[PDB]
Amino acid sequence: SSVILTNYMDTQYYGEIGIGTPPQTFKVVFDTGSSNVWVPSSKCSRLYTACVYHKLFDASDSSSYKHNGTELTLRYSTGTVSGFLSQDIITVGGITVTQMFGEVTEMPALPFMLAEFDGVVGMGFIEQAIGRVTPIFDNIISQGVLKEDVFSFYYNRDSELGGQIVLGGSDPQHYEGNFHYINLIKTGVWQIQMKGVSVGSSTLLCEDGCLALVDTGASYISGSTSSIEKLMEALGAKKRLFDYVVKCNEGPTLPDISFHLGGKEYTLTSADYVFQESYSSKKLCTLAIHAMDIPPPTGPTWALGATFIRKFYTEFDRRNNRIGFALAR
Ligand SMILES: CCc1nc(N)nc(N)c1-c1ccc2ccc[n+](CCCOC)c2c1
Repeated sequence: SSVILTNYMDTQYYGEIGIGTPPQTFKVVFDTGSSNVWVPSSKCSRLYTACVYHKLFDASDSSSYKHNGTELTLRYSTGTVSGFLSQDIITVGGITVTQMFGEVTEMPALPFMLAEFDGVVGMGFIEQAIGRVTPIFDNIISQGVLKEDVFSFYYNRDSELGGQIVLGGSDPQHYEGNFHYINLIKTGVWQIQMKGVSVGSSTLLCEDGCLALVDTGASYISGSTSSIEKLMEALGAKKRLFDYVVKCNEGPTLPDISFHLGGKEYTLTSADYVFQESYSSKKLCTLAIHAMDIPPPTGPTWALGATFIRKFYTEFDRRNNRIGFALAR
Protein backbone atom coordinates (compact mmCIF):
# COMPACT_ATOMS: atom_id res chain seq x y z
CA SER A 1 0.00 0.00 0.00
CA SER A 2 1.16 3.48 -0.89
CA VAL A 3 0.04 6.98 0.09
CA ILE A 4 0.37 10.01 -2.16
CA LEU A 5 1.77 13.08 -0.42
CA THR A 6 1.44 16.80 -1.15
CA ASN A 7 4.54 18.99 -0.97
CA TYR A 8 3.99 22.40 0.58
CA MET A 9 6.92 24.81 0.06
CA ASP A 10 9.47 22.01 0.50
CA THR A 11 8.89 22.31 4.27
CA GLN A 12 5.73 20.29 4.88
CA TYR A 13 4.85 16.87 3.40
CA TYR A 14 1.50 15.24 4.08
CA GLY A 15 -1.05 12.77 2.78
CA GLU A 16 -4.62 11.93 3.70
CA ILE A 17 -6.26 9.43 6.02
CA GLY A 18 -9.86 8.75 6.94
CA ILE A 19 -11.09 8.45 10.52
CA GLY A 20 -14.43 7.09 11.74
CA THR A 21 -17.66 6.07 10.02
CA PRO A 22 -18.35 7.63 7.68
CA PRO A 23 -14.69 8.58 7.15
CA GLN A 24 -13.63 12.07 8.23
CA THR A 25 -10.71 13.19 6.05
CA PHE A 26 -7.50 14.70 7.46
CA LYS A 27 -4.19 15.93 6.06
CA VAL A 28 -1.40 14.38 8.12
CA VAL A 29 2.39 14.27 8.24
CA PHE A 30 3.84 10.74 8.46
CA ASP A 31 6.48 11.39 11.06
CA THR A 32 9.23 8.92 11.96
CA GLY A 33 10.21 11.36 14.68
CA SER A 34 7.16 10.68 16.88
CA SER A 35 4.94 7.69 17.71
CA ASN A 36 1.39 8.94 18.34
CA VAL A 37 -1.51 9.64 16.01
CA TRP A 38 -3.56 12.84 16.45
CA VAL A 39 -5.90 15.22 14.64
CA PRO A 40 -7.61 18.44 15.80
CA SER A 41 -10.78 17.83 17.79
CA SER A 42 -14.26 19.30 17.48
CA LYS A 43 -13.96 19.80 21.24
CA CYS A 44 -11.13 22.25 20.60
CA SER A 45 -12.18 25.73 21.73
CA ARG A 46 -12.54 28.07 18.78
CA LEU A 47 -10.50 30.59 20.78
CA TYR A 48 -7.69 28.43 19.35
CA THR A 49 -7.61 30.00 15.90
CA ALA A 50 -5.65 26.97 14.65
CA CYS A 51 -8.81 24.94 15.26
CA VAL A 52 -10.88 27.35 13.22
CA TYR A 53 -8.50 26.79 10.26
CA HIS A 54 -8.22 22.98 10.27
CA LYS A 55 -10.38 19.90 9.88
CA LEU A 56 -11.81 18.86 13.27
CA PHE A 57 -12.67 15.26 14.16
CA ASP A 58 -16.17 15.09 15.57
CA ALA A 59 -16.72 11.87 17.51
CA SER A 60 -20.49 12.49 17.56
CA ASP A 61 -20.61 11.85 13.80
CA SER A 62 -18.76 8.51 13.87
CA SER A 63 -20.67 5.33 14.68
CA SER A 64 -17.43 3.34 15.02
CA TYR A 65 -16.03 5.67 17.69
CA LYS A 66 -14.92 4.26 21.04
CA HIS A 67 -14.43 6.62 23.98
CA ASN A 68 -11.33 6.54 26.18
CA GLY A 69 -10.65 10.06 27.43
CA THR A 70 -7.14 9.77 28.80
CA GLU A 71 -5.37 13.09 28.55
CA LEU A 72 -2.06 13.44 26.78
CA THR A 73 0.36 16.08 25.67
CA LEU A 74 2.60 15.75 22.64
CA ARG A 75 5.81 17.77 22.59
CA TYR A 76 7.58 18.42 19.31
CA SER A 77 10.71 20.53 18.84
CA THR A 78 8.73 23.39 17.29
CA GLY A 79 5.50 23.20 19.25
CA THR A 80 3.07 21.39 21.51
CA VAL A 81 -0.43 19.94 21.38
CA SER A 82 -2.68 18.64 24.12
CA GLY A 83 -5.94 16.69 24.26
CA PHE A 84 -7.35 13.22 24.95
CA LEU A 85 -7.27 9.68 23.57
CA SER A 86 -10.00 8.16 21.46
CA GLN A 87 -10.34 5.06 19.30
CA ASP A 88 -11.79 4.64 15.80
CA ILE A 89 -11.19 3.06 12.42
CA ILE A 90 -8.46 4.74 10.42
CA THR A 91 -8.00 4.34 6.69
CA VAL A 92 -4.46 4.64 5.31
CA GLY A 93 -3.76 3.90 1.66
CA GLY A 94 -6.52 1.32 1.35
CA ILE A 95 -5.60 -0.33 4.65
CA THR A 96 -8.13 -0.12 7.47
CA VAL A 97 -6.98 -0.36 11.07
CA THR A 98 -8.65 0.15 14.41
CA GLN A 99 -6.46 2.76 16.11
CA MET A 100 -6.13 4.81 19.30
CA PHE A 101 -5.32 8.47 18.58
CA GLY A 102 -5.28 11.88 20.16
CA GLU A 103 -8.14 14.33 19.74
CA VAL A 104 -6.35 17.65 20.18
CA THR A 105 -8.20 20.38 22.07
CA GLU A 106 -5.28 22.79 22.56
CA MET A 107 -3.46 23.76 19.37
CA PRO A 108 -1.33 26.96 19.62
CA ALA A 109 -1.65 29.56 16.82
CA LEU A 110 2.14 29.54 16.59
CA PRO A 111 3.07 27.40 14.92
CA PHE A 112 -0.11 25.53 13.98
CA MET A 113 -1.73 28.38 12.07
CA LEU A 114 1.30 27.88 9.81
CA ALA A 115 0.58 24.17 9.27
CA GLU A 116 -0.98 23.12 5.98
CA PHE A 117 -1.70 19.70 7.50
CA ASP A 118 -4.26 19.02 10.23
CA GLY A 119 -2.60 16.26 12.20
CA VAL A 120 0.26 13.81 12.54
CA VAL A 121 0.65 10.07 12.16
CA GLY A 122 3.64 8.90 14.18
CA MET A 123 5.75 6.25 12.47
CA GLY A 124 8.12 5.75 15.41
CA PHE A 125 8.37 2.88 17.90
CA ILE A 126 5.95 2.21 20.75
CA GLU A 127 8.85 2.79 23.14
CA GLN A 128 8.39 6.49 22.35
CA ALA A 129 4.58 6.56 22.33
CA ILE A 130 3.12 8.95 24.86
CA GLY A 131 0.56 7.12 26.97
CA ARG A 132 2.16 3.90 25.72
CA VAL A 133 -0.42 3.80 22.90
CA THR A 134 0.21 1.20 20.17
CA PRO A 135 1.67 2.97 17.07
CA ILE A 136 -0.40 2.69 13.88
CA PHE A 137 2.28 0.81 11.89
CA ASP A 138 2.48 -1.84 14.61
CA ASN A 139 -1.26 -2.30 14.38
CA ILE A 140 -1.08 -2.62 10.59
CA ILE A 141 1.64 -5.23 10.95
CA SER A 142 -0.50 -7.31 13.31
CA GLN A 143 -2.85 -7.78 10.38
CA GLY A 144 -0.26 -9.88 8.59
CA VAL A 145 -0.99 -8.26 5.25
CA LEU A 146 2.08 -6.23 4.31
CA LYS A 147 4.67 -8.10 2.24
CA GLU A 148 7.46 -6.66 4.40
CA ASP A 149 7.94 -5.19 7.87
CA VAL A 150 9.08 -1.89 6.39
CA PHE A 151 7.93 1.45 5.04
CA SER A 152 9.68 3.91 2.72
CA PHE A 153 9.62 7.65 2.04
CA TYR A 154 10.03 9.65 -1.14
CA TYR A 155 9.94 13.47 -0.82
CA ASN A 156 9.99 15.29 -4.14
CA ARG A 157 11.36 18.75 -4.75
CA ASP A 158 8.59 21.37 -5.08
CA SER A 159 7.03 21.85 -8.52
CA GLU A 160 4.01 22.78 -10.66
CA LEU A 161 3.68 14.29 -7.06
CA GLY A 162 4.74 15.99 -3.84
CA GLY A 163 5.87 12.74 -2.24
CA GLN A 164 5.10 9.07 -1.56
CA ILE A 165 5.08 6.75 1.42
CA VAL A 166 5.01 3.01 0.80
CA LEU A 167 3.73 0.69 3.50
CA GLY A 168 5.32 -2.76 3.26
CA GLY A 169 8.08 -2.03 0.76
CA SER A 170 9.86 0.40 -1.55
CA ASP A 171 8.97 1.83 -4.94
CA PRO A 172 11.85 1.18 -7.44
CA GLN A 173 10.35 4.00 -9.49
CA HIS A 174 11.73 6.57 -7.05
CA TYR A 175 15.36 5.58 -6.48
CA GLU A 176 18.36 4.23 -8.35
CA GLY A 177 21.36 2.14 -7.40
CA ASN A 178 20.84 -0.05 -4.37
CA PHE A 179 20.21 0.81 -0.76
CA HIS A 180 22.97 1.13 1.81
CA TYR A 181 21.93 0.26 5.31
CA ILE A 182 22.90 1.44 8.74
CA ASN A 183 21.73 -0.32 11.89
CA LEU A 184 19.89 1.62 14.58
CA ILE A 185 21.80 2.52 17.73
CA LYS A 186 18.87 0.71 19.31
CA THR A 187 15.30 -0.30 18.46
CA GLY A 188 12.71 2.15 19.78
CA VAL A 189 14.16 5.16 17.93
CA TRP A 190 14.82 5.81 14.23
CA GLN A 191 18.29 7.04 15.17
CA ILE A 192 21.66 5.98 13.83
CA GLN A 193 25.34 6.55 14.44
CA MET A 194 26.90 9.31 12.35
CA LYS A 195 30.64 8.96 11.89
CA GLY A 196 31.23 12.52 10.75
CA VAL A 197 30.15 15.74 9.10
CA SER A 198 32.23 17.66 6.57
CA VAL A 199 31.91 21.04 4.88
CA GLY A 200 33.99 21.12 1.73
CA SER A 201 37.24 19.20 2.20
CA SER A 202 37.59 19.01 5.99
CA THR A 203 35.66 16.85 8.44
CA LEU A 204 35.54 19.81 10.81
CA LEU A 205 32.42 18.45 12.54
CA CYS A 206 31.16 15.36 14.38
CA GLU A 207 34.62 13.83 14.68
CA ASP A 208 34.65 10.93 17.15
CA GLY A 209 31.10 10.31 15.93
CA CYS A 210 27.64 11.65 16.79
CA LEU A 211 23.92 10.81 16.56
CA ALA A 212 21.54 11.17 13.61
CA LEU A 213 17.76 11.15 13.95
CA VAL A 214 16.23 10.29 10.56
CA ASP A 215 13.08 12.37 10.89
CA THR A 216 10.40 12.48 8.16
CA GLY A 217 8.41 14.92 10.31
CA ALA A 218 11.22 17.49 10.34
CA SER A 219 11.55 20.13 7.60
CA TYR A 220 15.31 20.51 7.70
CA ILE A 221 18.62 18.99 8.68
CA SER A 222 19.41 20.17 12.20
CA GLY A 223 22.34 20.05 14.61
CA SER A 224 23.14 21.40 18.08
CA THR A 225 23.49 25.19 18.30
CA SER A 226 27.19 24.56 18.85
CA SER A 227 27.58 22.35 15.78
CA ILE A 228 25.53 24.69 13.59
CA GLU A 229 27.37 27.85 14.68
CA LYS A 230 30.51 26.09 13.48
CA LEU A 231 29.01 24.77 10.25
CA MET A 232 27.45 28.13 9.44
CA GLU A 233 30.54 30.23 10.07
CA ALA A 234 32.26 27.94 7.58
CA LEU A 235 29.52 28.80 5.11
CA GLY A 236 29.79 32.45 6.07
CA ALA A 237 26.12 32.32 6.97
CA LYS A 238 24.51 35.04 9.09
CA LYS A 239 22.34 33.86 11.98
CA ARG A 240 18.78 35.08 12.40
CA LEU A 241 16.07 34.42 14.97
CA PHE A 242 14.75 31.23 13.38
CA ASP A 243 17.19 30.52 10.54
CA TYR A 244 20.51 31.26 8.86
CA VAL A 245 20.78 33.22 5.65
CA VAL A 246 23.33 34.05 3.00
CA LYS A 247 23.36 36.77 0.36
CA CYS A 248 21.28 35.15 -2.40
CA ASN A 249 24.07 35.73 -4.93
CA GLU A 250 26.28 33.63 -2.68
CA GLY A 251 24.03 30.59 -2.65
CA PRO A 252 25.47 28.87 -5.78
CA THR A 253 29.04 29.31 -4.50
CA LEU A 254 28.47 27.57 -1.15
CA PRO A 255 30.45 24.32 -0.63
CA ASP A 256 29.18 20.74 -0.40
CA ILE A 257 28.17 19.24 2.93
CA SER A 258 28.60 15.54 3.52
CA PHE A 259 27.26 13.27 6.21
CA HIS A 260 29.25 10.13 6.90
CA LEU A 261 26.63 7.45 7.51
CA GLY A 262 27.44 3.76 7.90
CA GLY A 263 30.54 3.85 5.74
CA LYS A 264 29.21 5.96 2.85
CA GLU A 265 29.37 9.68 2.10
CA TYR A 266 25.97 11.32 1.58
CA THR A 267 26.69 14.67 -0.03
CA LEU A 268 24.44 17.69 -0.47
CA THR A 269 25.09 20.52 -2.92
CA SER A 270 24.33 24.18 -2.24
CA ALA A 271 21.37 23.62 -4.56
CA ASP A 272 20.31 20.89 -2.13
CA TYR A 273 20.35 23.07 1.00
CA VAL A 274 19.72 26.70 0.07
CA PHE A 275 16.33 28.10 -0.89
CA GLN A 276 17.63 29.87 -3.97
CA GLU A 277 14.62 32.11 -4.63
CA SER A 278 16.80 34.77 -6.24
CA TYR A 279 20.38 35.56 -7.24
CA SER A 280 20.19 39.17 -6.07
CA SER A 281 23.00 40.31 -3.77
CA LYS A 282 20.43 42.68 -2.26
CA LYS A 283 18.27 39.81 -0.97
CA LEU A 284 18.79 37.19 1.72
CA CYS A 285 18.30 33.49 1.01
CA THR A 286 17.51 31.02 3.80
CA LEU A 287 19.26 27.69 4.31
CA ALA A 288 17.38 24.41 4.76
CA ILE A 289 19.63 23.64 7.75
CA HIS A 290 18.85 24.79 11.28
CA ALA A 291 20.19 24.71 14.82
CA MET A 292 17.89 22.54 16.92
CA ASP A 293 18.95 21.48 20.40
CA ILE A 294 17.25 18.14 20.99
CA PRO A 295 17.16 17.07 24.68
CA PRO A 296 17.87 13.64 26.25
CA PRO A 297 17.37 10.87 26.06
CA THR A 298 17.08 11.22 22.27
CA GLY A 299 19.42 14.20 22.03
CA PRO A 300 21.83 15.86 21.72
CA THR A 301 21.50 14.55 18.16
CA TRP A 302 21.56 15.81 14.59
CA ALA A 303 18.28 15.44 12.73
CA LEU A 304 18.04 14.43 9.08
CA GLY A 305 14.73 15.76 7.79
CA ALA A 306 13.12 16.66 4.49
CA THR A 307 16.26 18.43 3.26
CA PHE A 308 18.15 15.09 3.36
CA ILE A 309 15.27 12.80 2.40
CA ARG A 310 14.65 14.85 -0.75
CA LYS A 311 17.99 13.65 -2.09
CA PHE A 312 17.95 10.18 -0.55
CA TYR A 313 14.98 7.84 -0.78
CA THR A 314 14.62 6.31 2.67
CA GLU A 315 13.47 2.88 3.79
CA PHE A 316 12.63 2.25 7.43
CA ASP A 317 13.21 -1.43 8.13
CA ARG A 318 11.37 -2.52 11.28
CA ARG A 319 12.16 -6.22 10.93
CA ASN A 320 15.92 -5.69 10.84
CA ASN A 321 16.00 -2.48 12.90
CA ARG A 322 17.89 -0.61 10.19
CA ILE A 323 17.52 2.33 7.86
CA GLY A 324 18.31 2.25 4.17
CA PHE A 325 19.19 5.13 1.87
CA ALA A 326 19.34 5.20 -1.91
CA LEU A 327 19.63 7.93 -4.55
CA ALA A 328 16.16 9.42 -4.93
CA ARG A 329 14.76 9.37 -8.45
C1 LIG B 1 4.88 16.42 12.08
C2 LIG B 1 5.02 16.73 13.57
C3 LIG B 1 6.46 17.02 13.94
N1 LIG B 1 7.26 15.93 14.06
C4 LIG B 1 8.55 16.07 14.37
N2 LIG B 1 9.27 14.94 14.46
N3 LIG B 1 9.14 17.27 14.59
C5 LIG B 1 8.36 18.37 14.48
N4 LIG B 1 8.97 19.55 14.72
C6 LIG B 1 6.98 18.33 14.12
C7 LIG B 1 6.23 19.57 13.76
C8 LIG B 1 5.32 20.25 14.62
C9 LIG B 1 4.66 21.42 14.16
C10 LIG B 1 4.87 21.94 12.85
C11 LIG B 1 4.13 23.19 12.43
C12 LIG B 1 4.38 23.71 11.00
C13 LIG B 1 5.38 22.94 10.11
N5 LIG B 1 6.04 21.73 10.66
C14 LIG B 1 7.00 21.06 9.72
C15 LIG B 1 6.27 19.88 9.05
C16 LIG B 1 7.13 18.78 8.41
O1 LIG B 1 6.65 18.09 7.27
C17 LIG B 1 7.60 17.11 6.83
C18 LIG B 1 5.79 21.25 11.97
C19 LIG B 1 6.43 20.09 12.48
